[PDB]
Amino acid sequence: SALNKAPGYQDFPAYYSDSAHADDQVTHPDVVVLEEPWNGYRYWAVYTPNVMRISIYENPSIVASSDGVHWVEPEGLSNPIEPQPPSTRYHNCDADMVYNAEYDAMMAYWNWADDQGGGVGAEVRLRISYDGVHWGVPVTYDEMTRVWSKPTSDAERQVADGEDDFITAIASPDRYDMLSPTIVYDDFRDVFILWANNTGDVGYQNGQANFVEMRYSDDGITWGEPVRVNGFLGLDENGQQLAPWHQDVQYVPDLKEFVCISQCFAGRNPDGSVLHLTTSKDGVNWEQVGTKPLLSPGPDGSWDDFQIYRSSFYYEPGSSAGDGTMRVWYSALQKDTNNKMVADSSGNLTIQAKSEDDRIWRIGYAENSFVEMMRVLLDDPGYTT
Ligand SMILES: C[C@@H]1O[C@@H](O[C@@H]2[C@@H](O[C@H]3O[C@H](CO)[C@H](O)[C@H](O)[C@H]3O)[C@@H](O)[C@@H](CO)O[C@H]2O)[C@@H](O)[C@H](O)[C@@H]1O
Ligand SMILES: [Ca+2]
Ligand SMILES: [Ca+2]
Ligand SMILES: [Ca+2]
Ligand SMILES: [Ca+2]
Repeated sequence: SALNKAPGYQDFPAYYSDSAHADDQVTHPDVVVLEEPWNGYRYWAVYTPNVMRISIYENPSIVASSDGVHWVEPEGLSNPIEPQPPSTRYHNCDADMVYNAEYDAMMAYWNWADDQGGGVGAEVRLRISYDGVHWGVPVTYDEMTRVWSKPTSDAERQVADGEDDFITAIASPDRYDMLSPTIVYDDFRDVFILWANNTGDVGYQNGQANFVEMRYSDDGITWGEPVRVNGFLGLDENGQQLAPWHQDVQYVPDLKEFVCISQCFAGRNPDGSVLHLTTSKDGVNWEQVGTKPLLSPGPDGSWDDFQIYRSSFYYEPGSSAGDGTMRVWYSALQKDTNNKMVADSSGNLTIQAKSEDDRIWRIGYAENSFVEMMRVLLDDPGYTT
């Protein structure tokens, strides 16, 4: 196996309470792993609750951990960090978070859509935090200039964190052309990079017409014009082209390259999607690693038996160069779940799925040696970095 899935899944809290849906359904994690603790913890994650049929609960939420396994809501934090929309016309999705070393602050991005055709389109929005508890607009950010000035005291390391306290990073008049934004700070060129999937004004059924675009920014706040990446995905084991749905990118210093885990598909839409691995020296020009999937749905009846959904990763360096560990927080869905018993996070059959749970959404974990992963992907038992 390219990655070894951990048994069960991880417990993430979801704020919602809805009688027609099992609690604590969640997707699309984005994890930040640090060398040293930030506001008490070395692991920070943003994620969104989600259920079938209604997207209104899909609101950026934060947890922290000391281990990447057991997640807690920091003391004083109220999830979601971005409020529930006022109606089902609108929904949030697709969170991704970066640690900004210069400001010693987290930058949490997400996608907001007006889903009404002929509506206003969509936006990539941003809330920043200094303390891990309050997420919003820095008090030394000037909305007129869009400049985030570095704090010059502890008192300036504060945010406004009300319901309207976000930054619009990007706007588009189409609804679905900036899906799954993923941000990396390139410390060579000294620029923020954001990759997103362009599904036009169509979305989930756009399919093989999907393509990824990148944008550049000096600060992470104001972004330039998009340009298409090249070579993002390749052929699968049948020789069939893969198309993007959702993705996470990392710059990996130990590998001297950008690495991306892509939730992708060979058919008409992301049903049954798998993960593939793709890499790039520059962020622009990519090549898929092997023909084989990095992660696939589990067997019938498993919590991940429908599709693998958007996943986040960290390359943990080893003691030797080029010999690290791939750590993957993967989201997934189970099919055919209405009124059925489903697994808890320990893998025990203790949860009753509810009447409108057509599927169940959870976040779990998988891991492998980077070298062993590459050996499986490339069908090369002797690969070494
Ligand atoms: C309930 C329904 O939910 C959303 O549509 C889902 C769709 O959601 C994904 O794709 C749309 C674009 O088509 C957005 O990017 C979402 O952030 C994605 O999660 C898929 O799940 C398809 C699967 O068949 O089902 C649609 O109903 C939302 O766009 C709708 O407005 C509505 O809220
Ligand atoms: Ca999404
Ligand atoms: Ca990320
Ligand atoms: Ca091209
Ligand atoms: Ca190609």
